[PDB]
Amino acid sequence: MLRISQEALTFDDVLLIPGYSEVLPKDVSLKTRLTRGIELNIPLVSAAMDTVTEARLAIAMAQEGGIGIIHKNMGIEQQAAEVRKVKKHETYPLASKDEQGRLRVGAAVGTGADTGERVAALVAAGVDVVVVDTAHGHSKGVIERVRWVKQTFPDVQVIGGNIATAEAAKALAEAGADAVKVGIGPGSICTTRIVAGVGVPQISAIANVAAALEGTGVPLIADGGIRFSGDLAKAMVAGAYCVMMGSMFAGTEEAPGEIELFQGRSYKSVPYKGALSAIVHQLMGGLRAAMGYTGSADIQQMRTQPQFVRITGA
Amino acid sequence: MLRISQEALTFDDVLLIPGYSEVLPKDVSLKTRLTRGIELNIPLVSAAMDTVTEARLAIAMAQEGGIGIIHKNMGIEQQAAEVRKVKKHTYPLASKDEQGRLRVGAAVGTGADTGERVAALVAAGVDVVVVDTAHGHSKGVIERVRWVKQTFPDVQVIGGNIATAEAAKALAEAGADAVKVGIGPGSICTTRIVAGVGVPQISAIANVAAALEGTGVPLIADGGIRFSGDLAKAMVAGAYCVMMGSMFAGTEEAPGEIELFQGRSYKSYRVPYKGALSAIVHQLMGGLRAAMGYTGSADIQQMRTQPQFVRITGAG
Amino acid sequence: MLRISQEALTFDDVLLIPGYSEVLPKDVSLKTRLTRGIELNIPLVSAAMDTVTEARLAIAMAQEGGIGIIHKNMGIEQQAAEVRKVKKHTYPLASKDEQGRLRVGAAVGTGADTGERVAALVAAGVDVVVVDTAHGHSKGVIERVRWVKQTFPDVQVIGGNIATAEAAKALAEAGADAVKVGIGPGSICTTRIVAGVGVPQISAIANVAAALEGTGVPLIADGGIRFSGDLAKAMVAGAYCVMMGSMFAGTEEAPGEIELFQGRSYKSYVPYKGALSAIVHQLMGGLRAAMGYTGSADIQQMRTQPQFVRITGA
Amino acid sequence: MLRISQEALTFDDVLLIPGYSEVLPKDVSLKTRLTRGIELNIPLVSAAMDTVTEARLAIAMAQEGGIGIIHKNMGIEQQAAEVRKVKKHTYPLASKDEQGRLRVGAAVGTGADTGERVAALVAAGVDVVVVDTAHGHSKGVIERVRWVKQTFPDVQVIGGNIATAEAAKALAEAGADAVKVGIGPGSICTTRIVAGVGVPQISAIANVAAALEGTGVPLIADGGIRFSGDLAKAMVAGAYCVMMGSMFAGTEEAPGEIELFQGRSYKSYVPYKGALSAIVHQLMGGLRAAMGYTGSADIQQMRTQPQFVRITGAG
Repeated sequence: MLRISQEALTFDDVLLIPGYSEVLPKDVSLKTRLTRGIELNIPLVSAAMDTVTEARLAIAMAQEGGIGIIHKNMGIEQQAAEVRKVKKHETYPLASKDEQGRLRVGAAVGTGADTGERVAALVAAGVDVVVVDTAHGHSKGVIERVRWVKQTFPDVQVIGGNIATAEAAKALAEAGADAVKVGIGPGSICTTRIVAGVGVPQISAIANVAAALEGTGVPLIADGGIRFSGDLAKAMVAGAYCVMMGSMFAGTEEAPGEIELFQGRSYKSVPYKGALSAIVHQLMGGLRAAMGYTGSADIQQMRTQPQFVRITGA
Repeated sequence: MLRISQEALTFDDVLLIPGYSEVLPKDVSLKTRLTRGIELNIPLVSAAMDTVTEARLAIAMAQEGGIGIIHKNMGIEQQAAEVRKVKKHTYPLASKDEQGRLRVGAAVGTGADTGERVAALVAAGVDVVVVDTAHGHSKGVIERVRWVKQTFPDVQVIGGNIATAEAAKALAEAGADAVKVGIGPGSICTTRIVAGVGVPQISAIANVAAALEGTGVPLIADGGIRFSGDLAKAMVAGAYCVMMGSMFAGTEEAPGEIELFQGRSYKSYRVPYKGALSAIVHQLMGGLRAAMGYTGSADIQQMRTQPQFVRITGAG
Repeated sequence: MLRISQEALTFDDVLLIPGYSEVLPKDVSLKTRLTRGIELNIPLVSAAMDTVTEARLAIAMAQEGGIGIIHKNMGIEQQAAEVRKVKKHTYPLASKDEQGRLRVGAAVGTGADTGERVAALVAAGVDVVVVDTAHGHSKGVIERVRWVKQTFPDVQVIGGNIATAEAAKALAEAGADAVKVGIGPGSICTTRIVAGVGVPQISAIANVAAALEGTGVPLIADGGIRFSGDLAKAMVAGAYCVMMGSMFAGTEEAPGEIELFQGRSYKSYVPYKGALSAIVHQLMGGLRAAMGYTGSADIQQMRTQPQFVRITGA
Repeated sequence: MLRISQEALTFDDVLLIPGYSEVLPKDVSLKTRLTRGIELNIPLVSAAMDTVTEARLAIAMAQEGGIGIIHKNMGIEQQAAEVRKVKKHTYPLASKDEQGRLRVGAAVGTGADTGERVAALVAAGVDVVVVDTAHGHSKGVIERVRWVKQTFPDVQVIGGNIATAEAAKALAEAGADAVKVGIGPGSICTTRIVAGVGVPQISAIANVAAALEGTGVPLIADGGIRFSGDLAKAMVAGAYCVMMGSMFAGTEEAPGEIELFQGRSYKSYVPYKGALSAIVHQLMGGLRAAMGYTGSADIQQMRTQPQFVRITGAG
């Protein structure tokens, strides 16, 4: 009577099958949704990590057609100030903008004592989306905080996470979440897996959440386990609306830290990776190629039509 | 055709699925049972190995809220003397008997002088006798367990090692107050290489747990635990507690004396020096509490019976 | 739910089961077809790669009883001139047309000047035109295959690359005289890492073979072949023949000139591998041994009768 | 339509499950059969390889209670002379014929002079002729087995190598007194790499054992055995005994002479491995331990009663 719910698959267990194709990679549409109310021109979000997203990188992400979530490892007023820098910034045709033409930005909040105050300062600063973001989103604290943000600040979008199950997705949707963020123990050597023994392989987690939210209009953001552009394509076909990147964007020019030379190589103080735009271009190129192979003219087709093969270790 | 009973899974084949949670890691209850009659405040037991448990480490384990099993690689009177040091020795979780003395166990085999060893250990005040061999599903172990229960009814008796439902029932029938689970648990064990014998530990624990459900007989998971994550998995598979061996070897409290070699610290009697036992216990507990937080388990009973696993591939 | 088409197997997932045998390896027949109209005495084709097939290696492949496909990384007139060298050039197995000239093929893409390239190749006497791209299940390739068949009915045309039953039928319906099978066939392929796309080659071959059964259209297995054992497995999975690339690069006949570097021999424009005939002899030896083990007297039996066991990682 | 017959398992895919035990490892019986007519006191046979079995090692194997198969990479008279040395040669388990002489086998192929070789070996007193090729499920091996059985009805004959139920039945039908199982049994073997051919050895043994059940024809597991644990697994899958090759190469008794090279010992014509008896003792110890764990009092019980679990890579 070992209680095994299912066999769960990760990115390396699957490959996308080619299908009949008419639309070239350069001509497919990458338009998607972050939340019920926020559209993005490319399906990429930068993580709320202190080595990844502050105002500078959030601006660059919005300009590329994605969005940045400003991290919460700073004071309330400091975080609000970062949001303000993004909202007040003055050739980028794909730029993610609100109704006033200002760049979009998100900000992360936890569930600790001063969260209510943090949310109010972020909303007053013009934040587009508040991400109620903890290790365990299927919990009383996160569900209640999501509900509170939705009831107190009905004009801001709210994202809840992190989750990995159909049941958690429904609980957050029911609490009023405008999107959910998917990813608990998504990588092989994650702390969560080693220390706690907890996780769900990310391809199955995405598919389980996608099936649970089908017909609700609530997007899901895949957060974790993405190493190559090929994994971005697989995440979308599994049902993600977009994908959150973390350490992949750390060390870029726009990310926090200053450049440092050490033993004939460049680092930030993590290798120095140059302009964010070059990494985004490569990730997009790979997604466009995959859409070319699967014959998917747009994101809606990519999420719903192509098939996987499951493969062995060999 | 080929007689395959089942596919058997080990710790790395599975992960725990998060569930709805209301209780914080710091507030979950870790209380459990070692045996029908012995409660522990944390689910950890130190192994009866000569590099792990003598009086000193057994005292520290009892103080932490677990228990130590004193090894039998010593004379009868020496082993009895080790038990006495524990029984005659602030720590609010301390494992104590009805007289307020620290709890301790002691291992015995099935060889010629076992009866005499058991009598000296019982006279020394031992709380539990572990009838401990490579193969507990055998006439010798089953008979010795029965003998200890009948001769010394005030002492708790643990039988092992086993890996099957049928072995668990035979030991429960013989009067065992708990069973110890682990035969060829883990990849490069001698038992697997030399004899070709073993059962992956997650399946072994689940098979024994299902066999003993409703009997009140605890099962102790012994072997294959490398990280705190494995401790959580062992509990959800059905273990009541977990026995650690080489993980505690090299701690200050373990046998051996500290030795410096090429700028590093070791214990000497090969093993790295690991500092205070309390730091390792704190890490292991932290991990279990985090897992109970993720699965939404408020106590050990919920952790053992409610959460689910997902099975993963090599790529995971 | 997660849209999985199947579990797909590669060469290392399977082994051939021995069967009752009466015919010695040296006596089995290796005769097969490249296309509806072209027979080969051995089931080997050299890839249209610039480090593999120009006139010199194409001549040697034909002489061995196989065929070479001249690469297209050169001007139209240059490629035509390479075909002419082959057509105008003791070898009892030699692959020859009705006029007694050595057979040769030539690759073309789907870009602006393909029509002009095809016409020059056909005028040069090419036996088969390979319409060869990363994604054969596409409007561009299907239309180009149809165009070659309609405009030049007397030349054989091969379409590819494909990995599915549906793609095989689309190319057969467009008039292809054979199809070429292989998309993301190897472990560390760019297609898999960058795009997340591929089908393990044993399953791709079987799926295409089953789709084309009774049509008279051959399939050529292209990719993932490292040892002679893989050649035998490809044939039992349903391939009519197998295309080799980098395995033939560095042979005396392949492009490049020999170069000495740090006490070893290389080719330059890759280890020096000696005469093509020695590699062909090894590959054939292995296929003959496999036919001996399976009891297959000829290629038709090898493709249809023997069985595999599936094996684990261990 | 990929023609997959089954998933096939090797030694590392499985482990033996402990069962109720009453008999100690030192007290279990290891007696088994090589063929319909030849009993052995331990289930071990040395392979017909030129780095493994000539007269010297064959004598040592018989003395241990097993048997050696003398290799055929030598002239007919030379092979006959090796058999004679064994037949004309403190060891209570020794494998002996009715005349009290040590048992020995000898390998033959299917080439031009096989009939003459078999006759010389039989006249030299060989106990069993092993008709031994890469592919036993073939016209040549089946016919040769039948010929040996018809021409020399008083000698035992073994046919191989095979890996399927159907091949086992064809050899049993031809009159084989035992079959030898193993085609592409190891991971990096030539047959797999060059030809793409093989059957993982645990499945091959079980498939052959099921096909021969009730015929009285033994099966010998040949290949893929690296540890004593694999010997136990081979028996529980249905083998009657196990043939060892390179594991015995480099022993004192095996062919070659000892050579010192860079402070280590090798044999020269491979590490030097000391006395054969030490390796046999270790292999037997492991089998006895496994019989202790499974509760099997003898070989018949070990082959028919214990169960496996199947395990993953992580296990």
